[PDB]
Amino acid sequence: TSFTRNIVGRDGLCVDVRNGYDTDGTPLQLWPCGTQRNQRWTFDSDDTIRSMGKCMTANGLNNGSNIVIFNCSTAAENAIKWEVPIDGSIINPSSGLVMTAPRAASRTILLLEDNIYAASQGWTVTNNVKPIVASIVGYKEMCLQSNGENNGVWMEDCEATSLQQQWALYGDRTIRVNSTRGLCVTTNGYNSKDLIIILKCQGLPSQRWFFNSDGAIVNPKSRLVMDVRASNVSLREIIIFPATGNPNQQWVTQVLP
Ligand SMILES: *[C@@H]1O[C@H](CO)[C@@H](O[C@@H]2O[C@H](CO)[C@@H](O[C@@H]3O[C@H](CO[C@H]4O[C@H](CO)[C@@H](O)[C@H](O)[C@@H]4O)[C@@H](O)[C@H](O[C@H]4O[C@H](CO)[C@@H](O)[C@H](O)[C@@H]4O)[C@@H]3O[C@@H]3OC[C@@H](O)[C@H](O)[C@H]3O)[C@H](O)[C@H]2NC(C)=O)[C@H](O[C@@H]2O[C@@H](C)[C@@H](O)[C@@H](O)[C@@H]2O)[C@H]1NC(C)=O
Ligand SMILES: *[C@@H]1O[C@H](CO)[C@@H](O[C@@H]2O[C@H](CO)[C@@H](O)[C@H](O)[C@H]2NC(C)=O)[C@H](O[C@@H]2O[C@@H](C)[C@@H](O)[C@@H](O)[C@@H]2O)[C@H]1NC(C)=O
Ligand SMILES: *[C@@H]1O[C@H](CO)[C@@H](O[C@@H]2O[C@H](CO)[C@@H](O)[C@H](O)[C@H]2NC(C)=O)[C@H](O)[C@H]1NC(C)=O
Ligand SMILES: *[C@@H]1O[C@H](CO)[C@@H](O)[C@H](O[C@@H]2O[C@@H](C)[C@@H](O)[C@@H](O)[C@@H]2O)[C@H]1NC(C)=O
Repeated sequence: TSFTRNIVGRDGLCVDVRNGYDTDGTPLQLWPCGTQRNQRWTFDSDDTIRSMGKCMTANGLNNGSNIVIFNCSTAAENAIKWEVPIDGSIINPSSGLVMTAPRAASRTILLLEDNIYAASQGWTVTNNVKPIVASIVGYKEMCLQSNGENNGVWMEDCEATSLQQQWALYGDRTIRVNSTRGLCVTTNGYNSKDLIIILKCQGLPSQRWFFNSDGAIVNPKSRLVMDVRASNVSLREIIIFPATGNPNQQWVTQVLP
């Protein structure tokens, strides 16, 4: 069984076989999303990921290796098999390494690296290649709000016209300021009680998030979750904290018109 999708990652750019060339060994790169065949990836039961009839292929199996296009039958079986874990990683199970966009720019070549749960290692397999713009509603049915670069995020009464309450949910599993998409919801550290702020997107593990099945927003590296500090909205502090199941750790996205 198979299905075809784009693969969206860092900065909303897509996995692209350079200029539609399919010569074995051509590096895969980031490029703005489109519908051309060199961004259309077919996922099959054999765990291959194919474009133009050739495979997404690990050029070697150690950290820092290139990912390239390659003839499926002549490439090593270990090099051409991939899985897609629920948290947005794309993993080569033979090596345990994960697909990585080591820099943000278009034309960045993609690498296989040790998983560090970086935003540079988050991907979304989808035909919708535009970020989803949403409100993020939490404790006391208030809305998460941005308050400028380098400042804390916090909760306020929802307002449909408030630009500061609008979030672009990018394919790399980042949560961006919708009006200023170079800025990311960022934990200022990986320890319990570290503050959530807005910082320039830099592909960091502190900028990667996962909306889990329990209503939590999880930072995969820390394992900790977004938390309205001390269940007190007047503190105007959102932190990471261990998952407790409490209402101050529950969030829902609401798509905006
Ligand atoms: C798993 O594989 C990963 C991908 O290869 C490894 O990550 C790389 O590790 C490289 C080091 O081995 C690292 O390269 C160096 O990066 C230095 C910093 O560059 C940044 O900052 C610069 C400003 O100061 C800026 O210009 C850059 O754009 C970067 O933002 C850089 O200074 C180093 O260059 C010095 O030394 C070289 C000599 O080798 C000089 O040529 C250079 O002028 C300068 O004097 C160096 O850059 C590399 O230089 C050689 C060139 O061929 C390379 O292309 C160039 O990158 C590189 O940044 C990262 N890449 C990524 C994606 O992170 C990873 O290594 C580890 O993790 C990194 C972050 C680092 O902490 C390493 O020490 C860790 O080992 C691998 N994992 C493991 C466990 O090995
Ligand atoms: C919830 O957050 C509020 C903002 O920090 C707290 O109010 C502040 O409490 C301070 C005590 O450390 C006190 O000096 C301040 O006067 C007060 N207000 C501001 C704007 O700083 C609040 O503290 C308690 O609850 C409210 C209802 C007030 O009665 C306070 O005086 C209480 O100490 C925080 N705590 C709770 C549990 O609500
Ligand atoms: C979120 O930000 C986006 C991107 O800036 C806004 O979408 C743009 O809006 C203008 C006016 O409608 C359009 O001309 C552009 O084509 C849009 N750009 C992109 C990149 O799609 C949008 O208004 C913002 N707010 C919401 C609720 O999405
Ligand atoms: C991968 O390499 C093998 C052997 O070196 C080629 O036979 C493949 O050729 C392709 O598949 C066969 C079925 C035939 O239709 C041929 O015309 C195709 O090009 C090659 N695979 C590709 C996609 O280049």
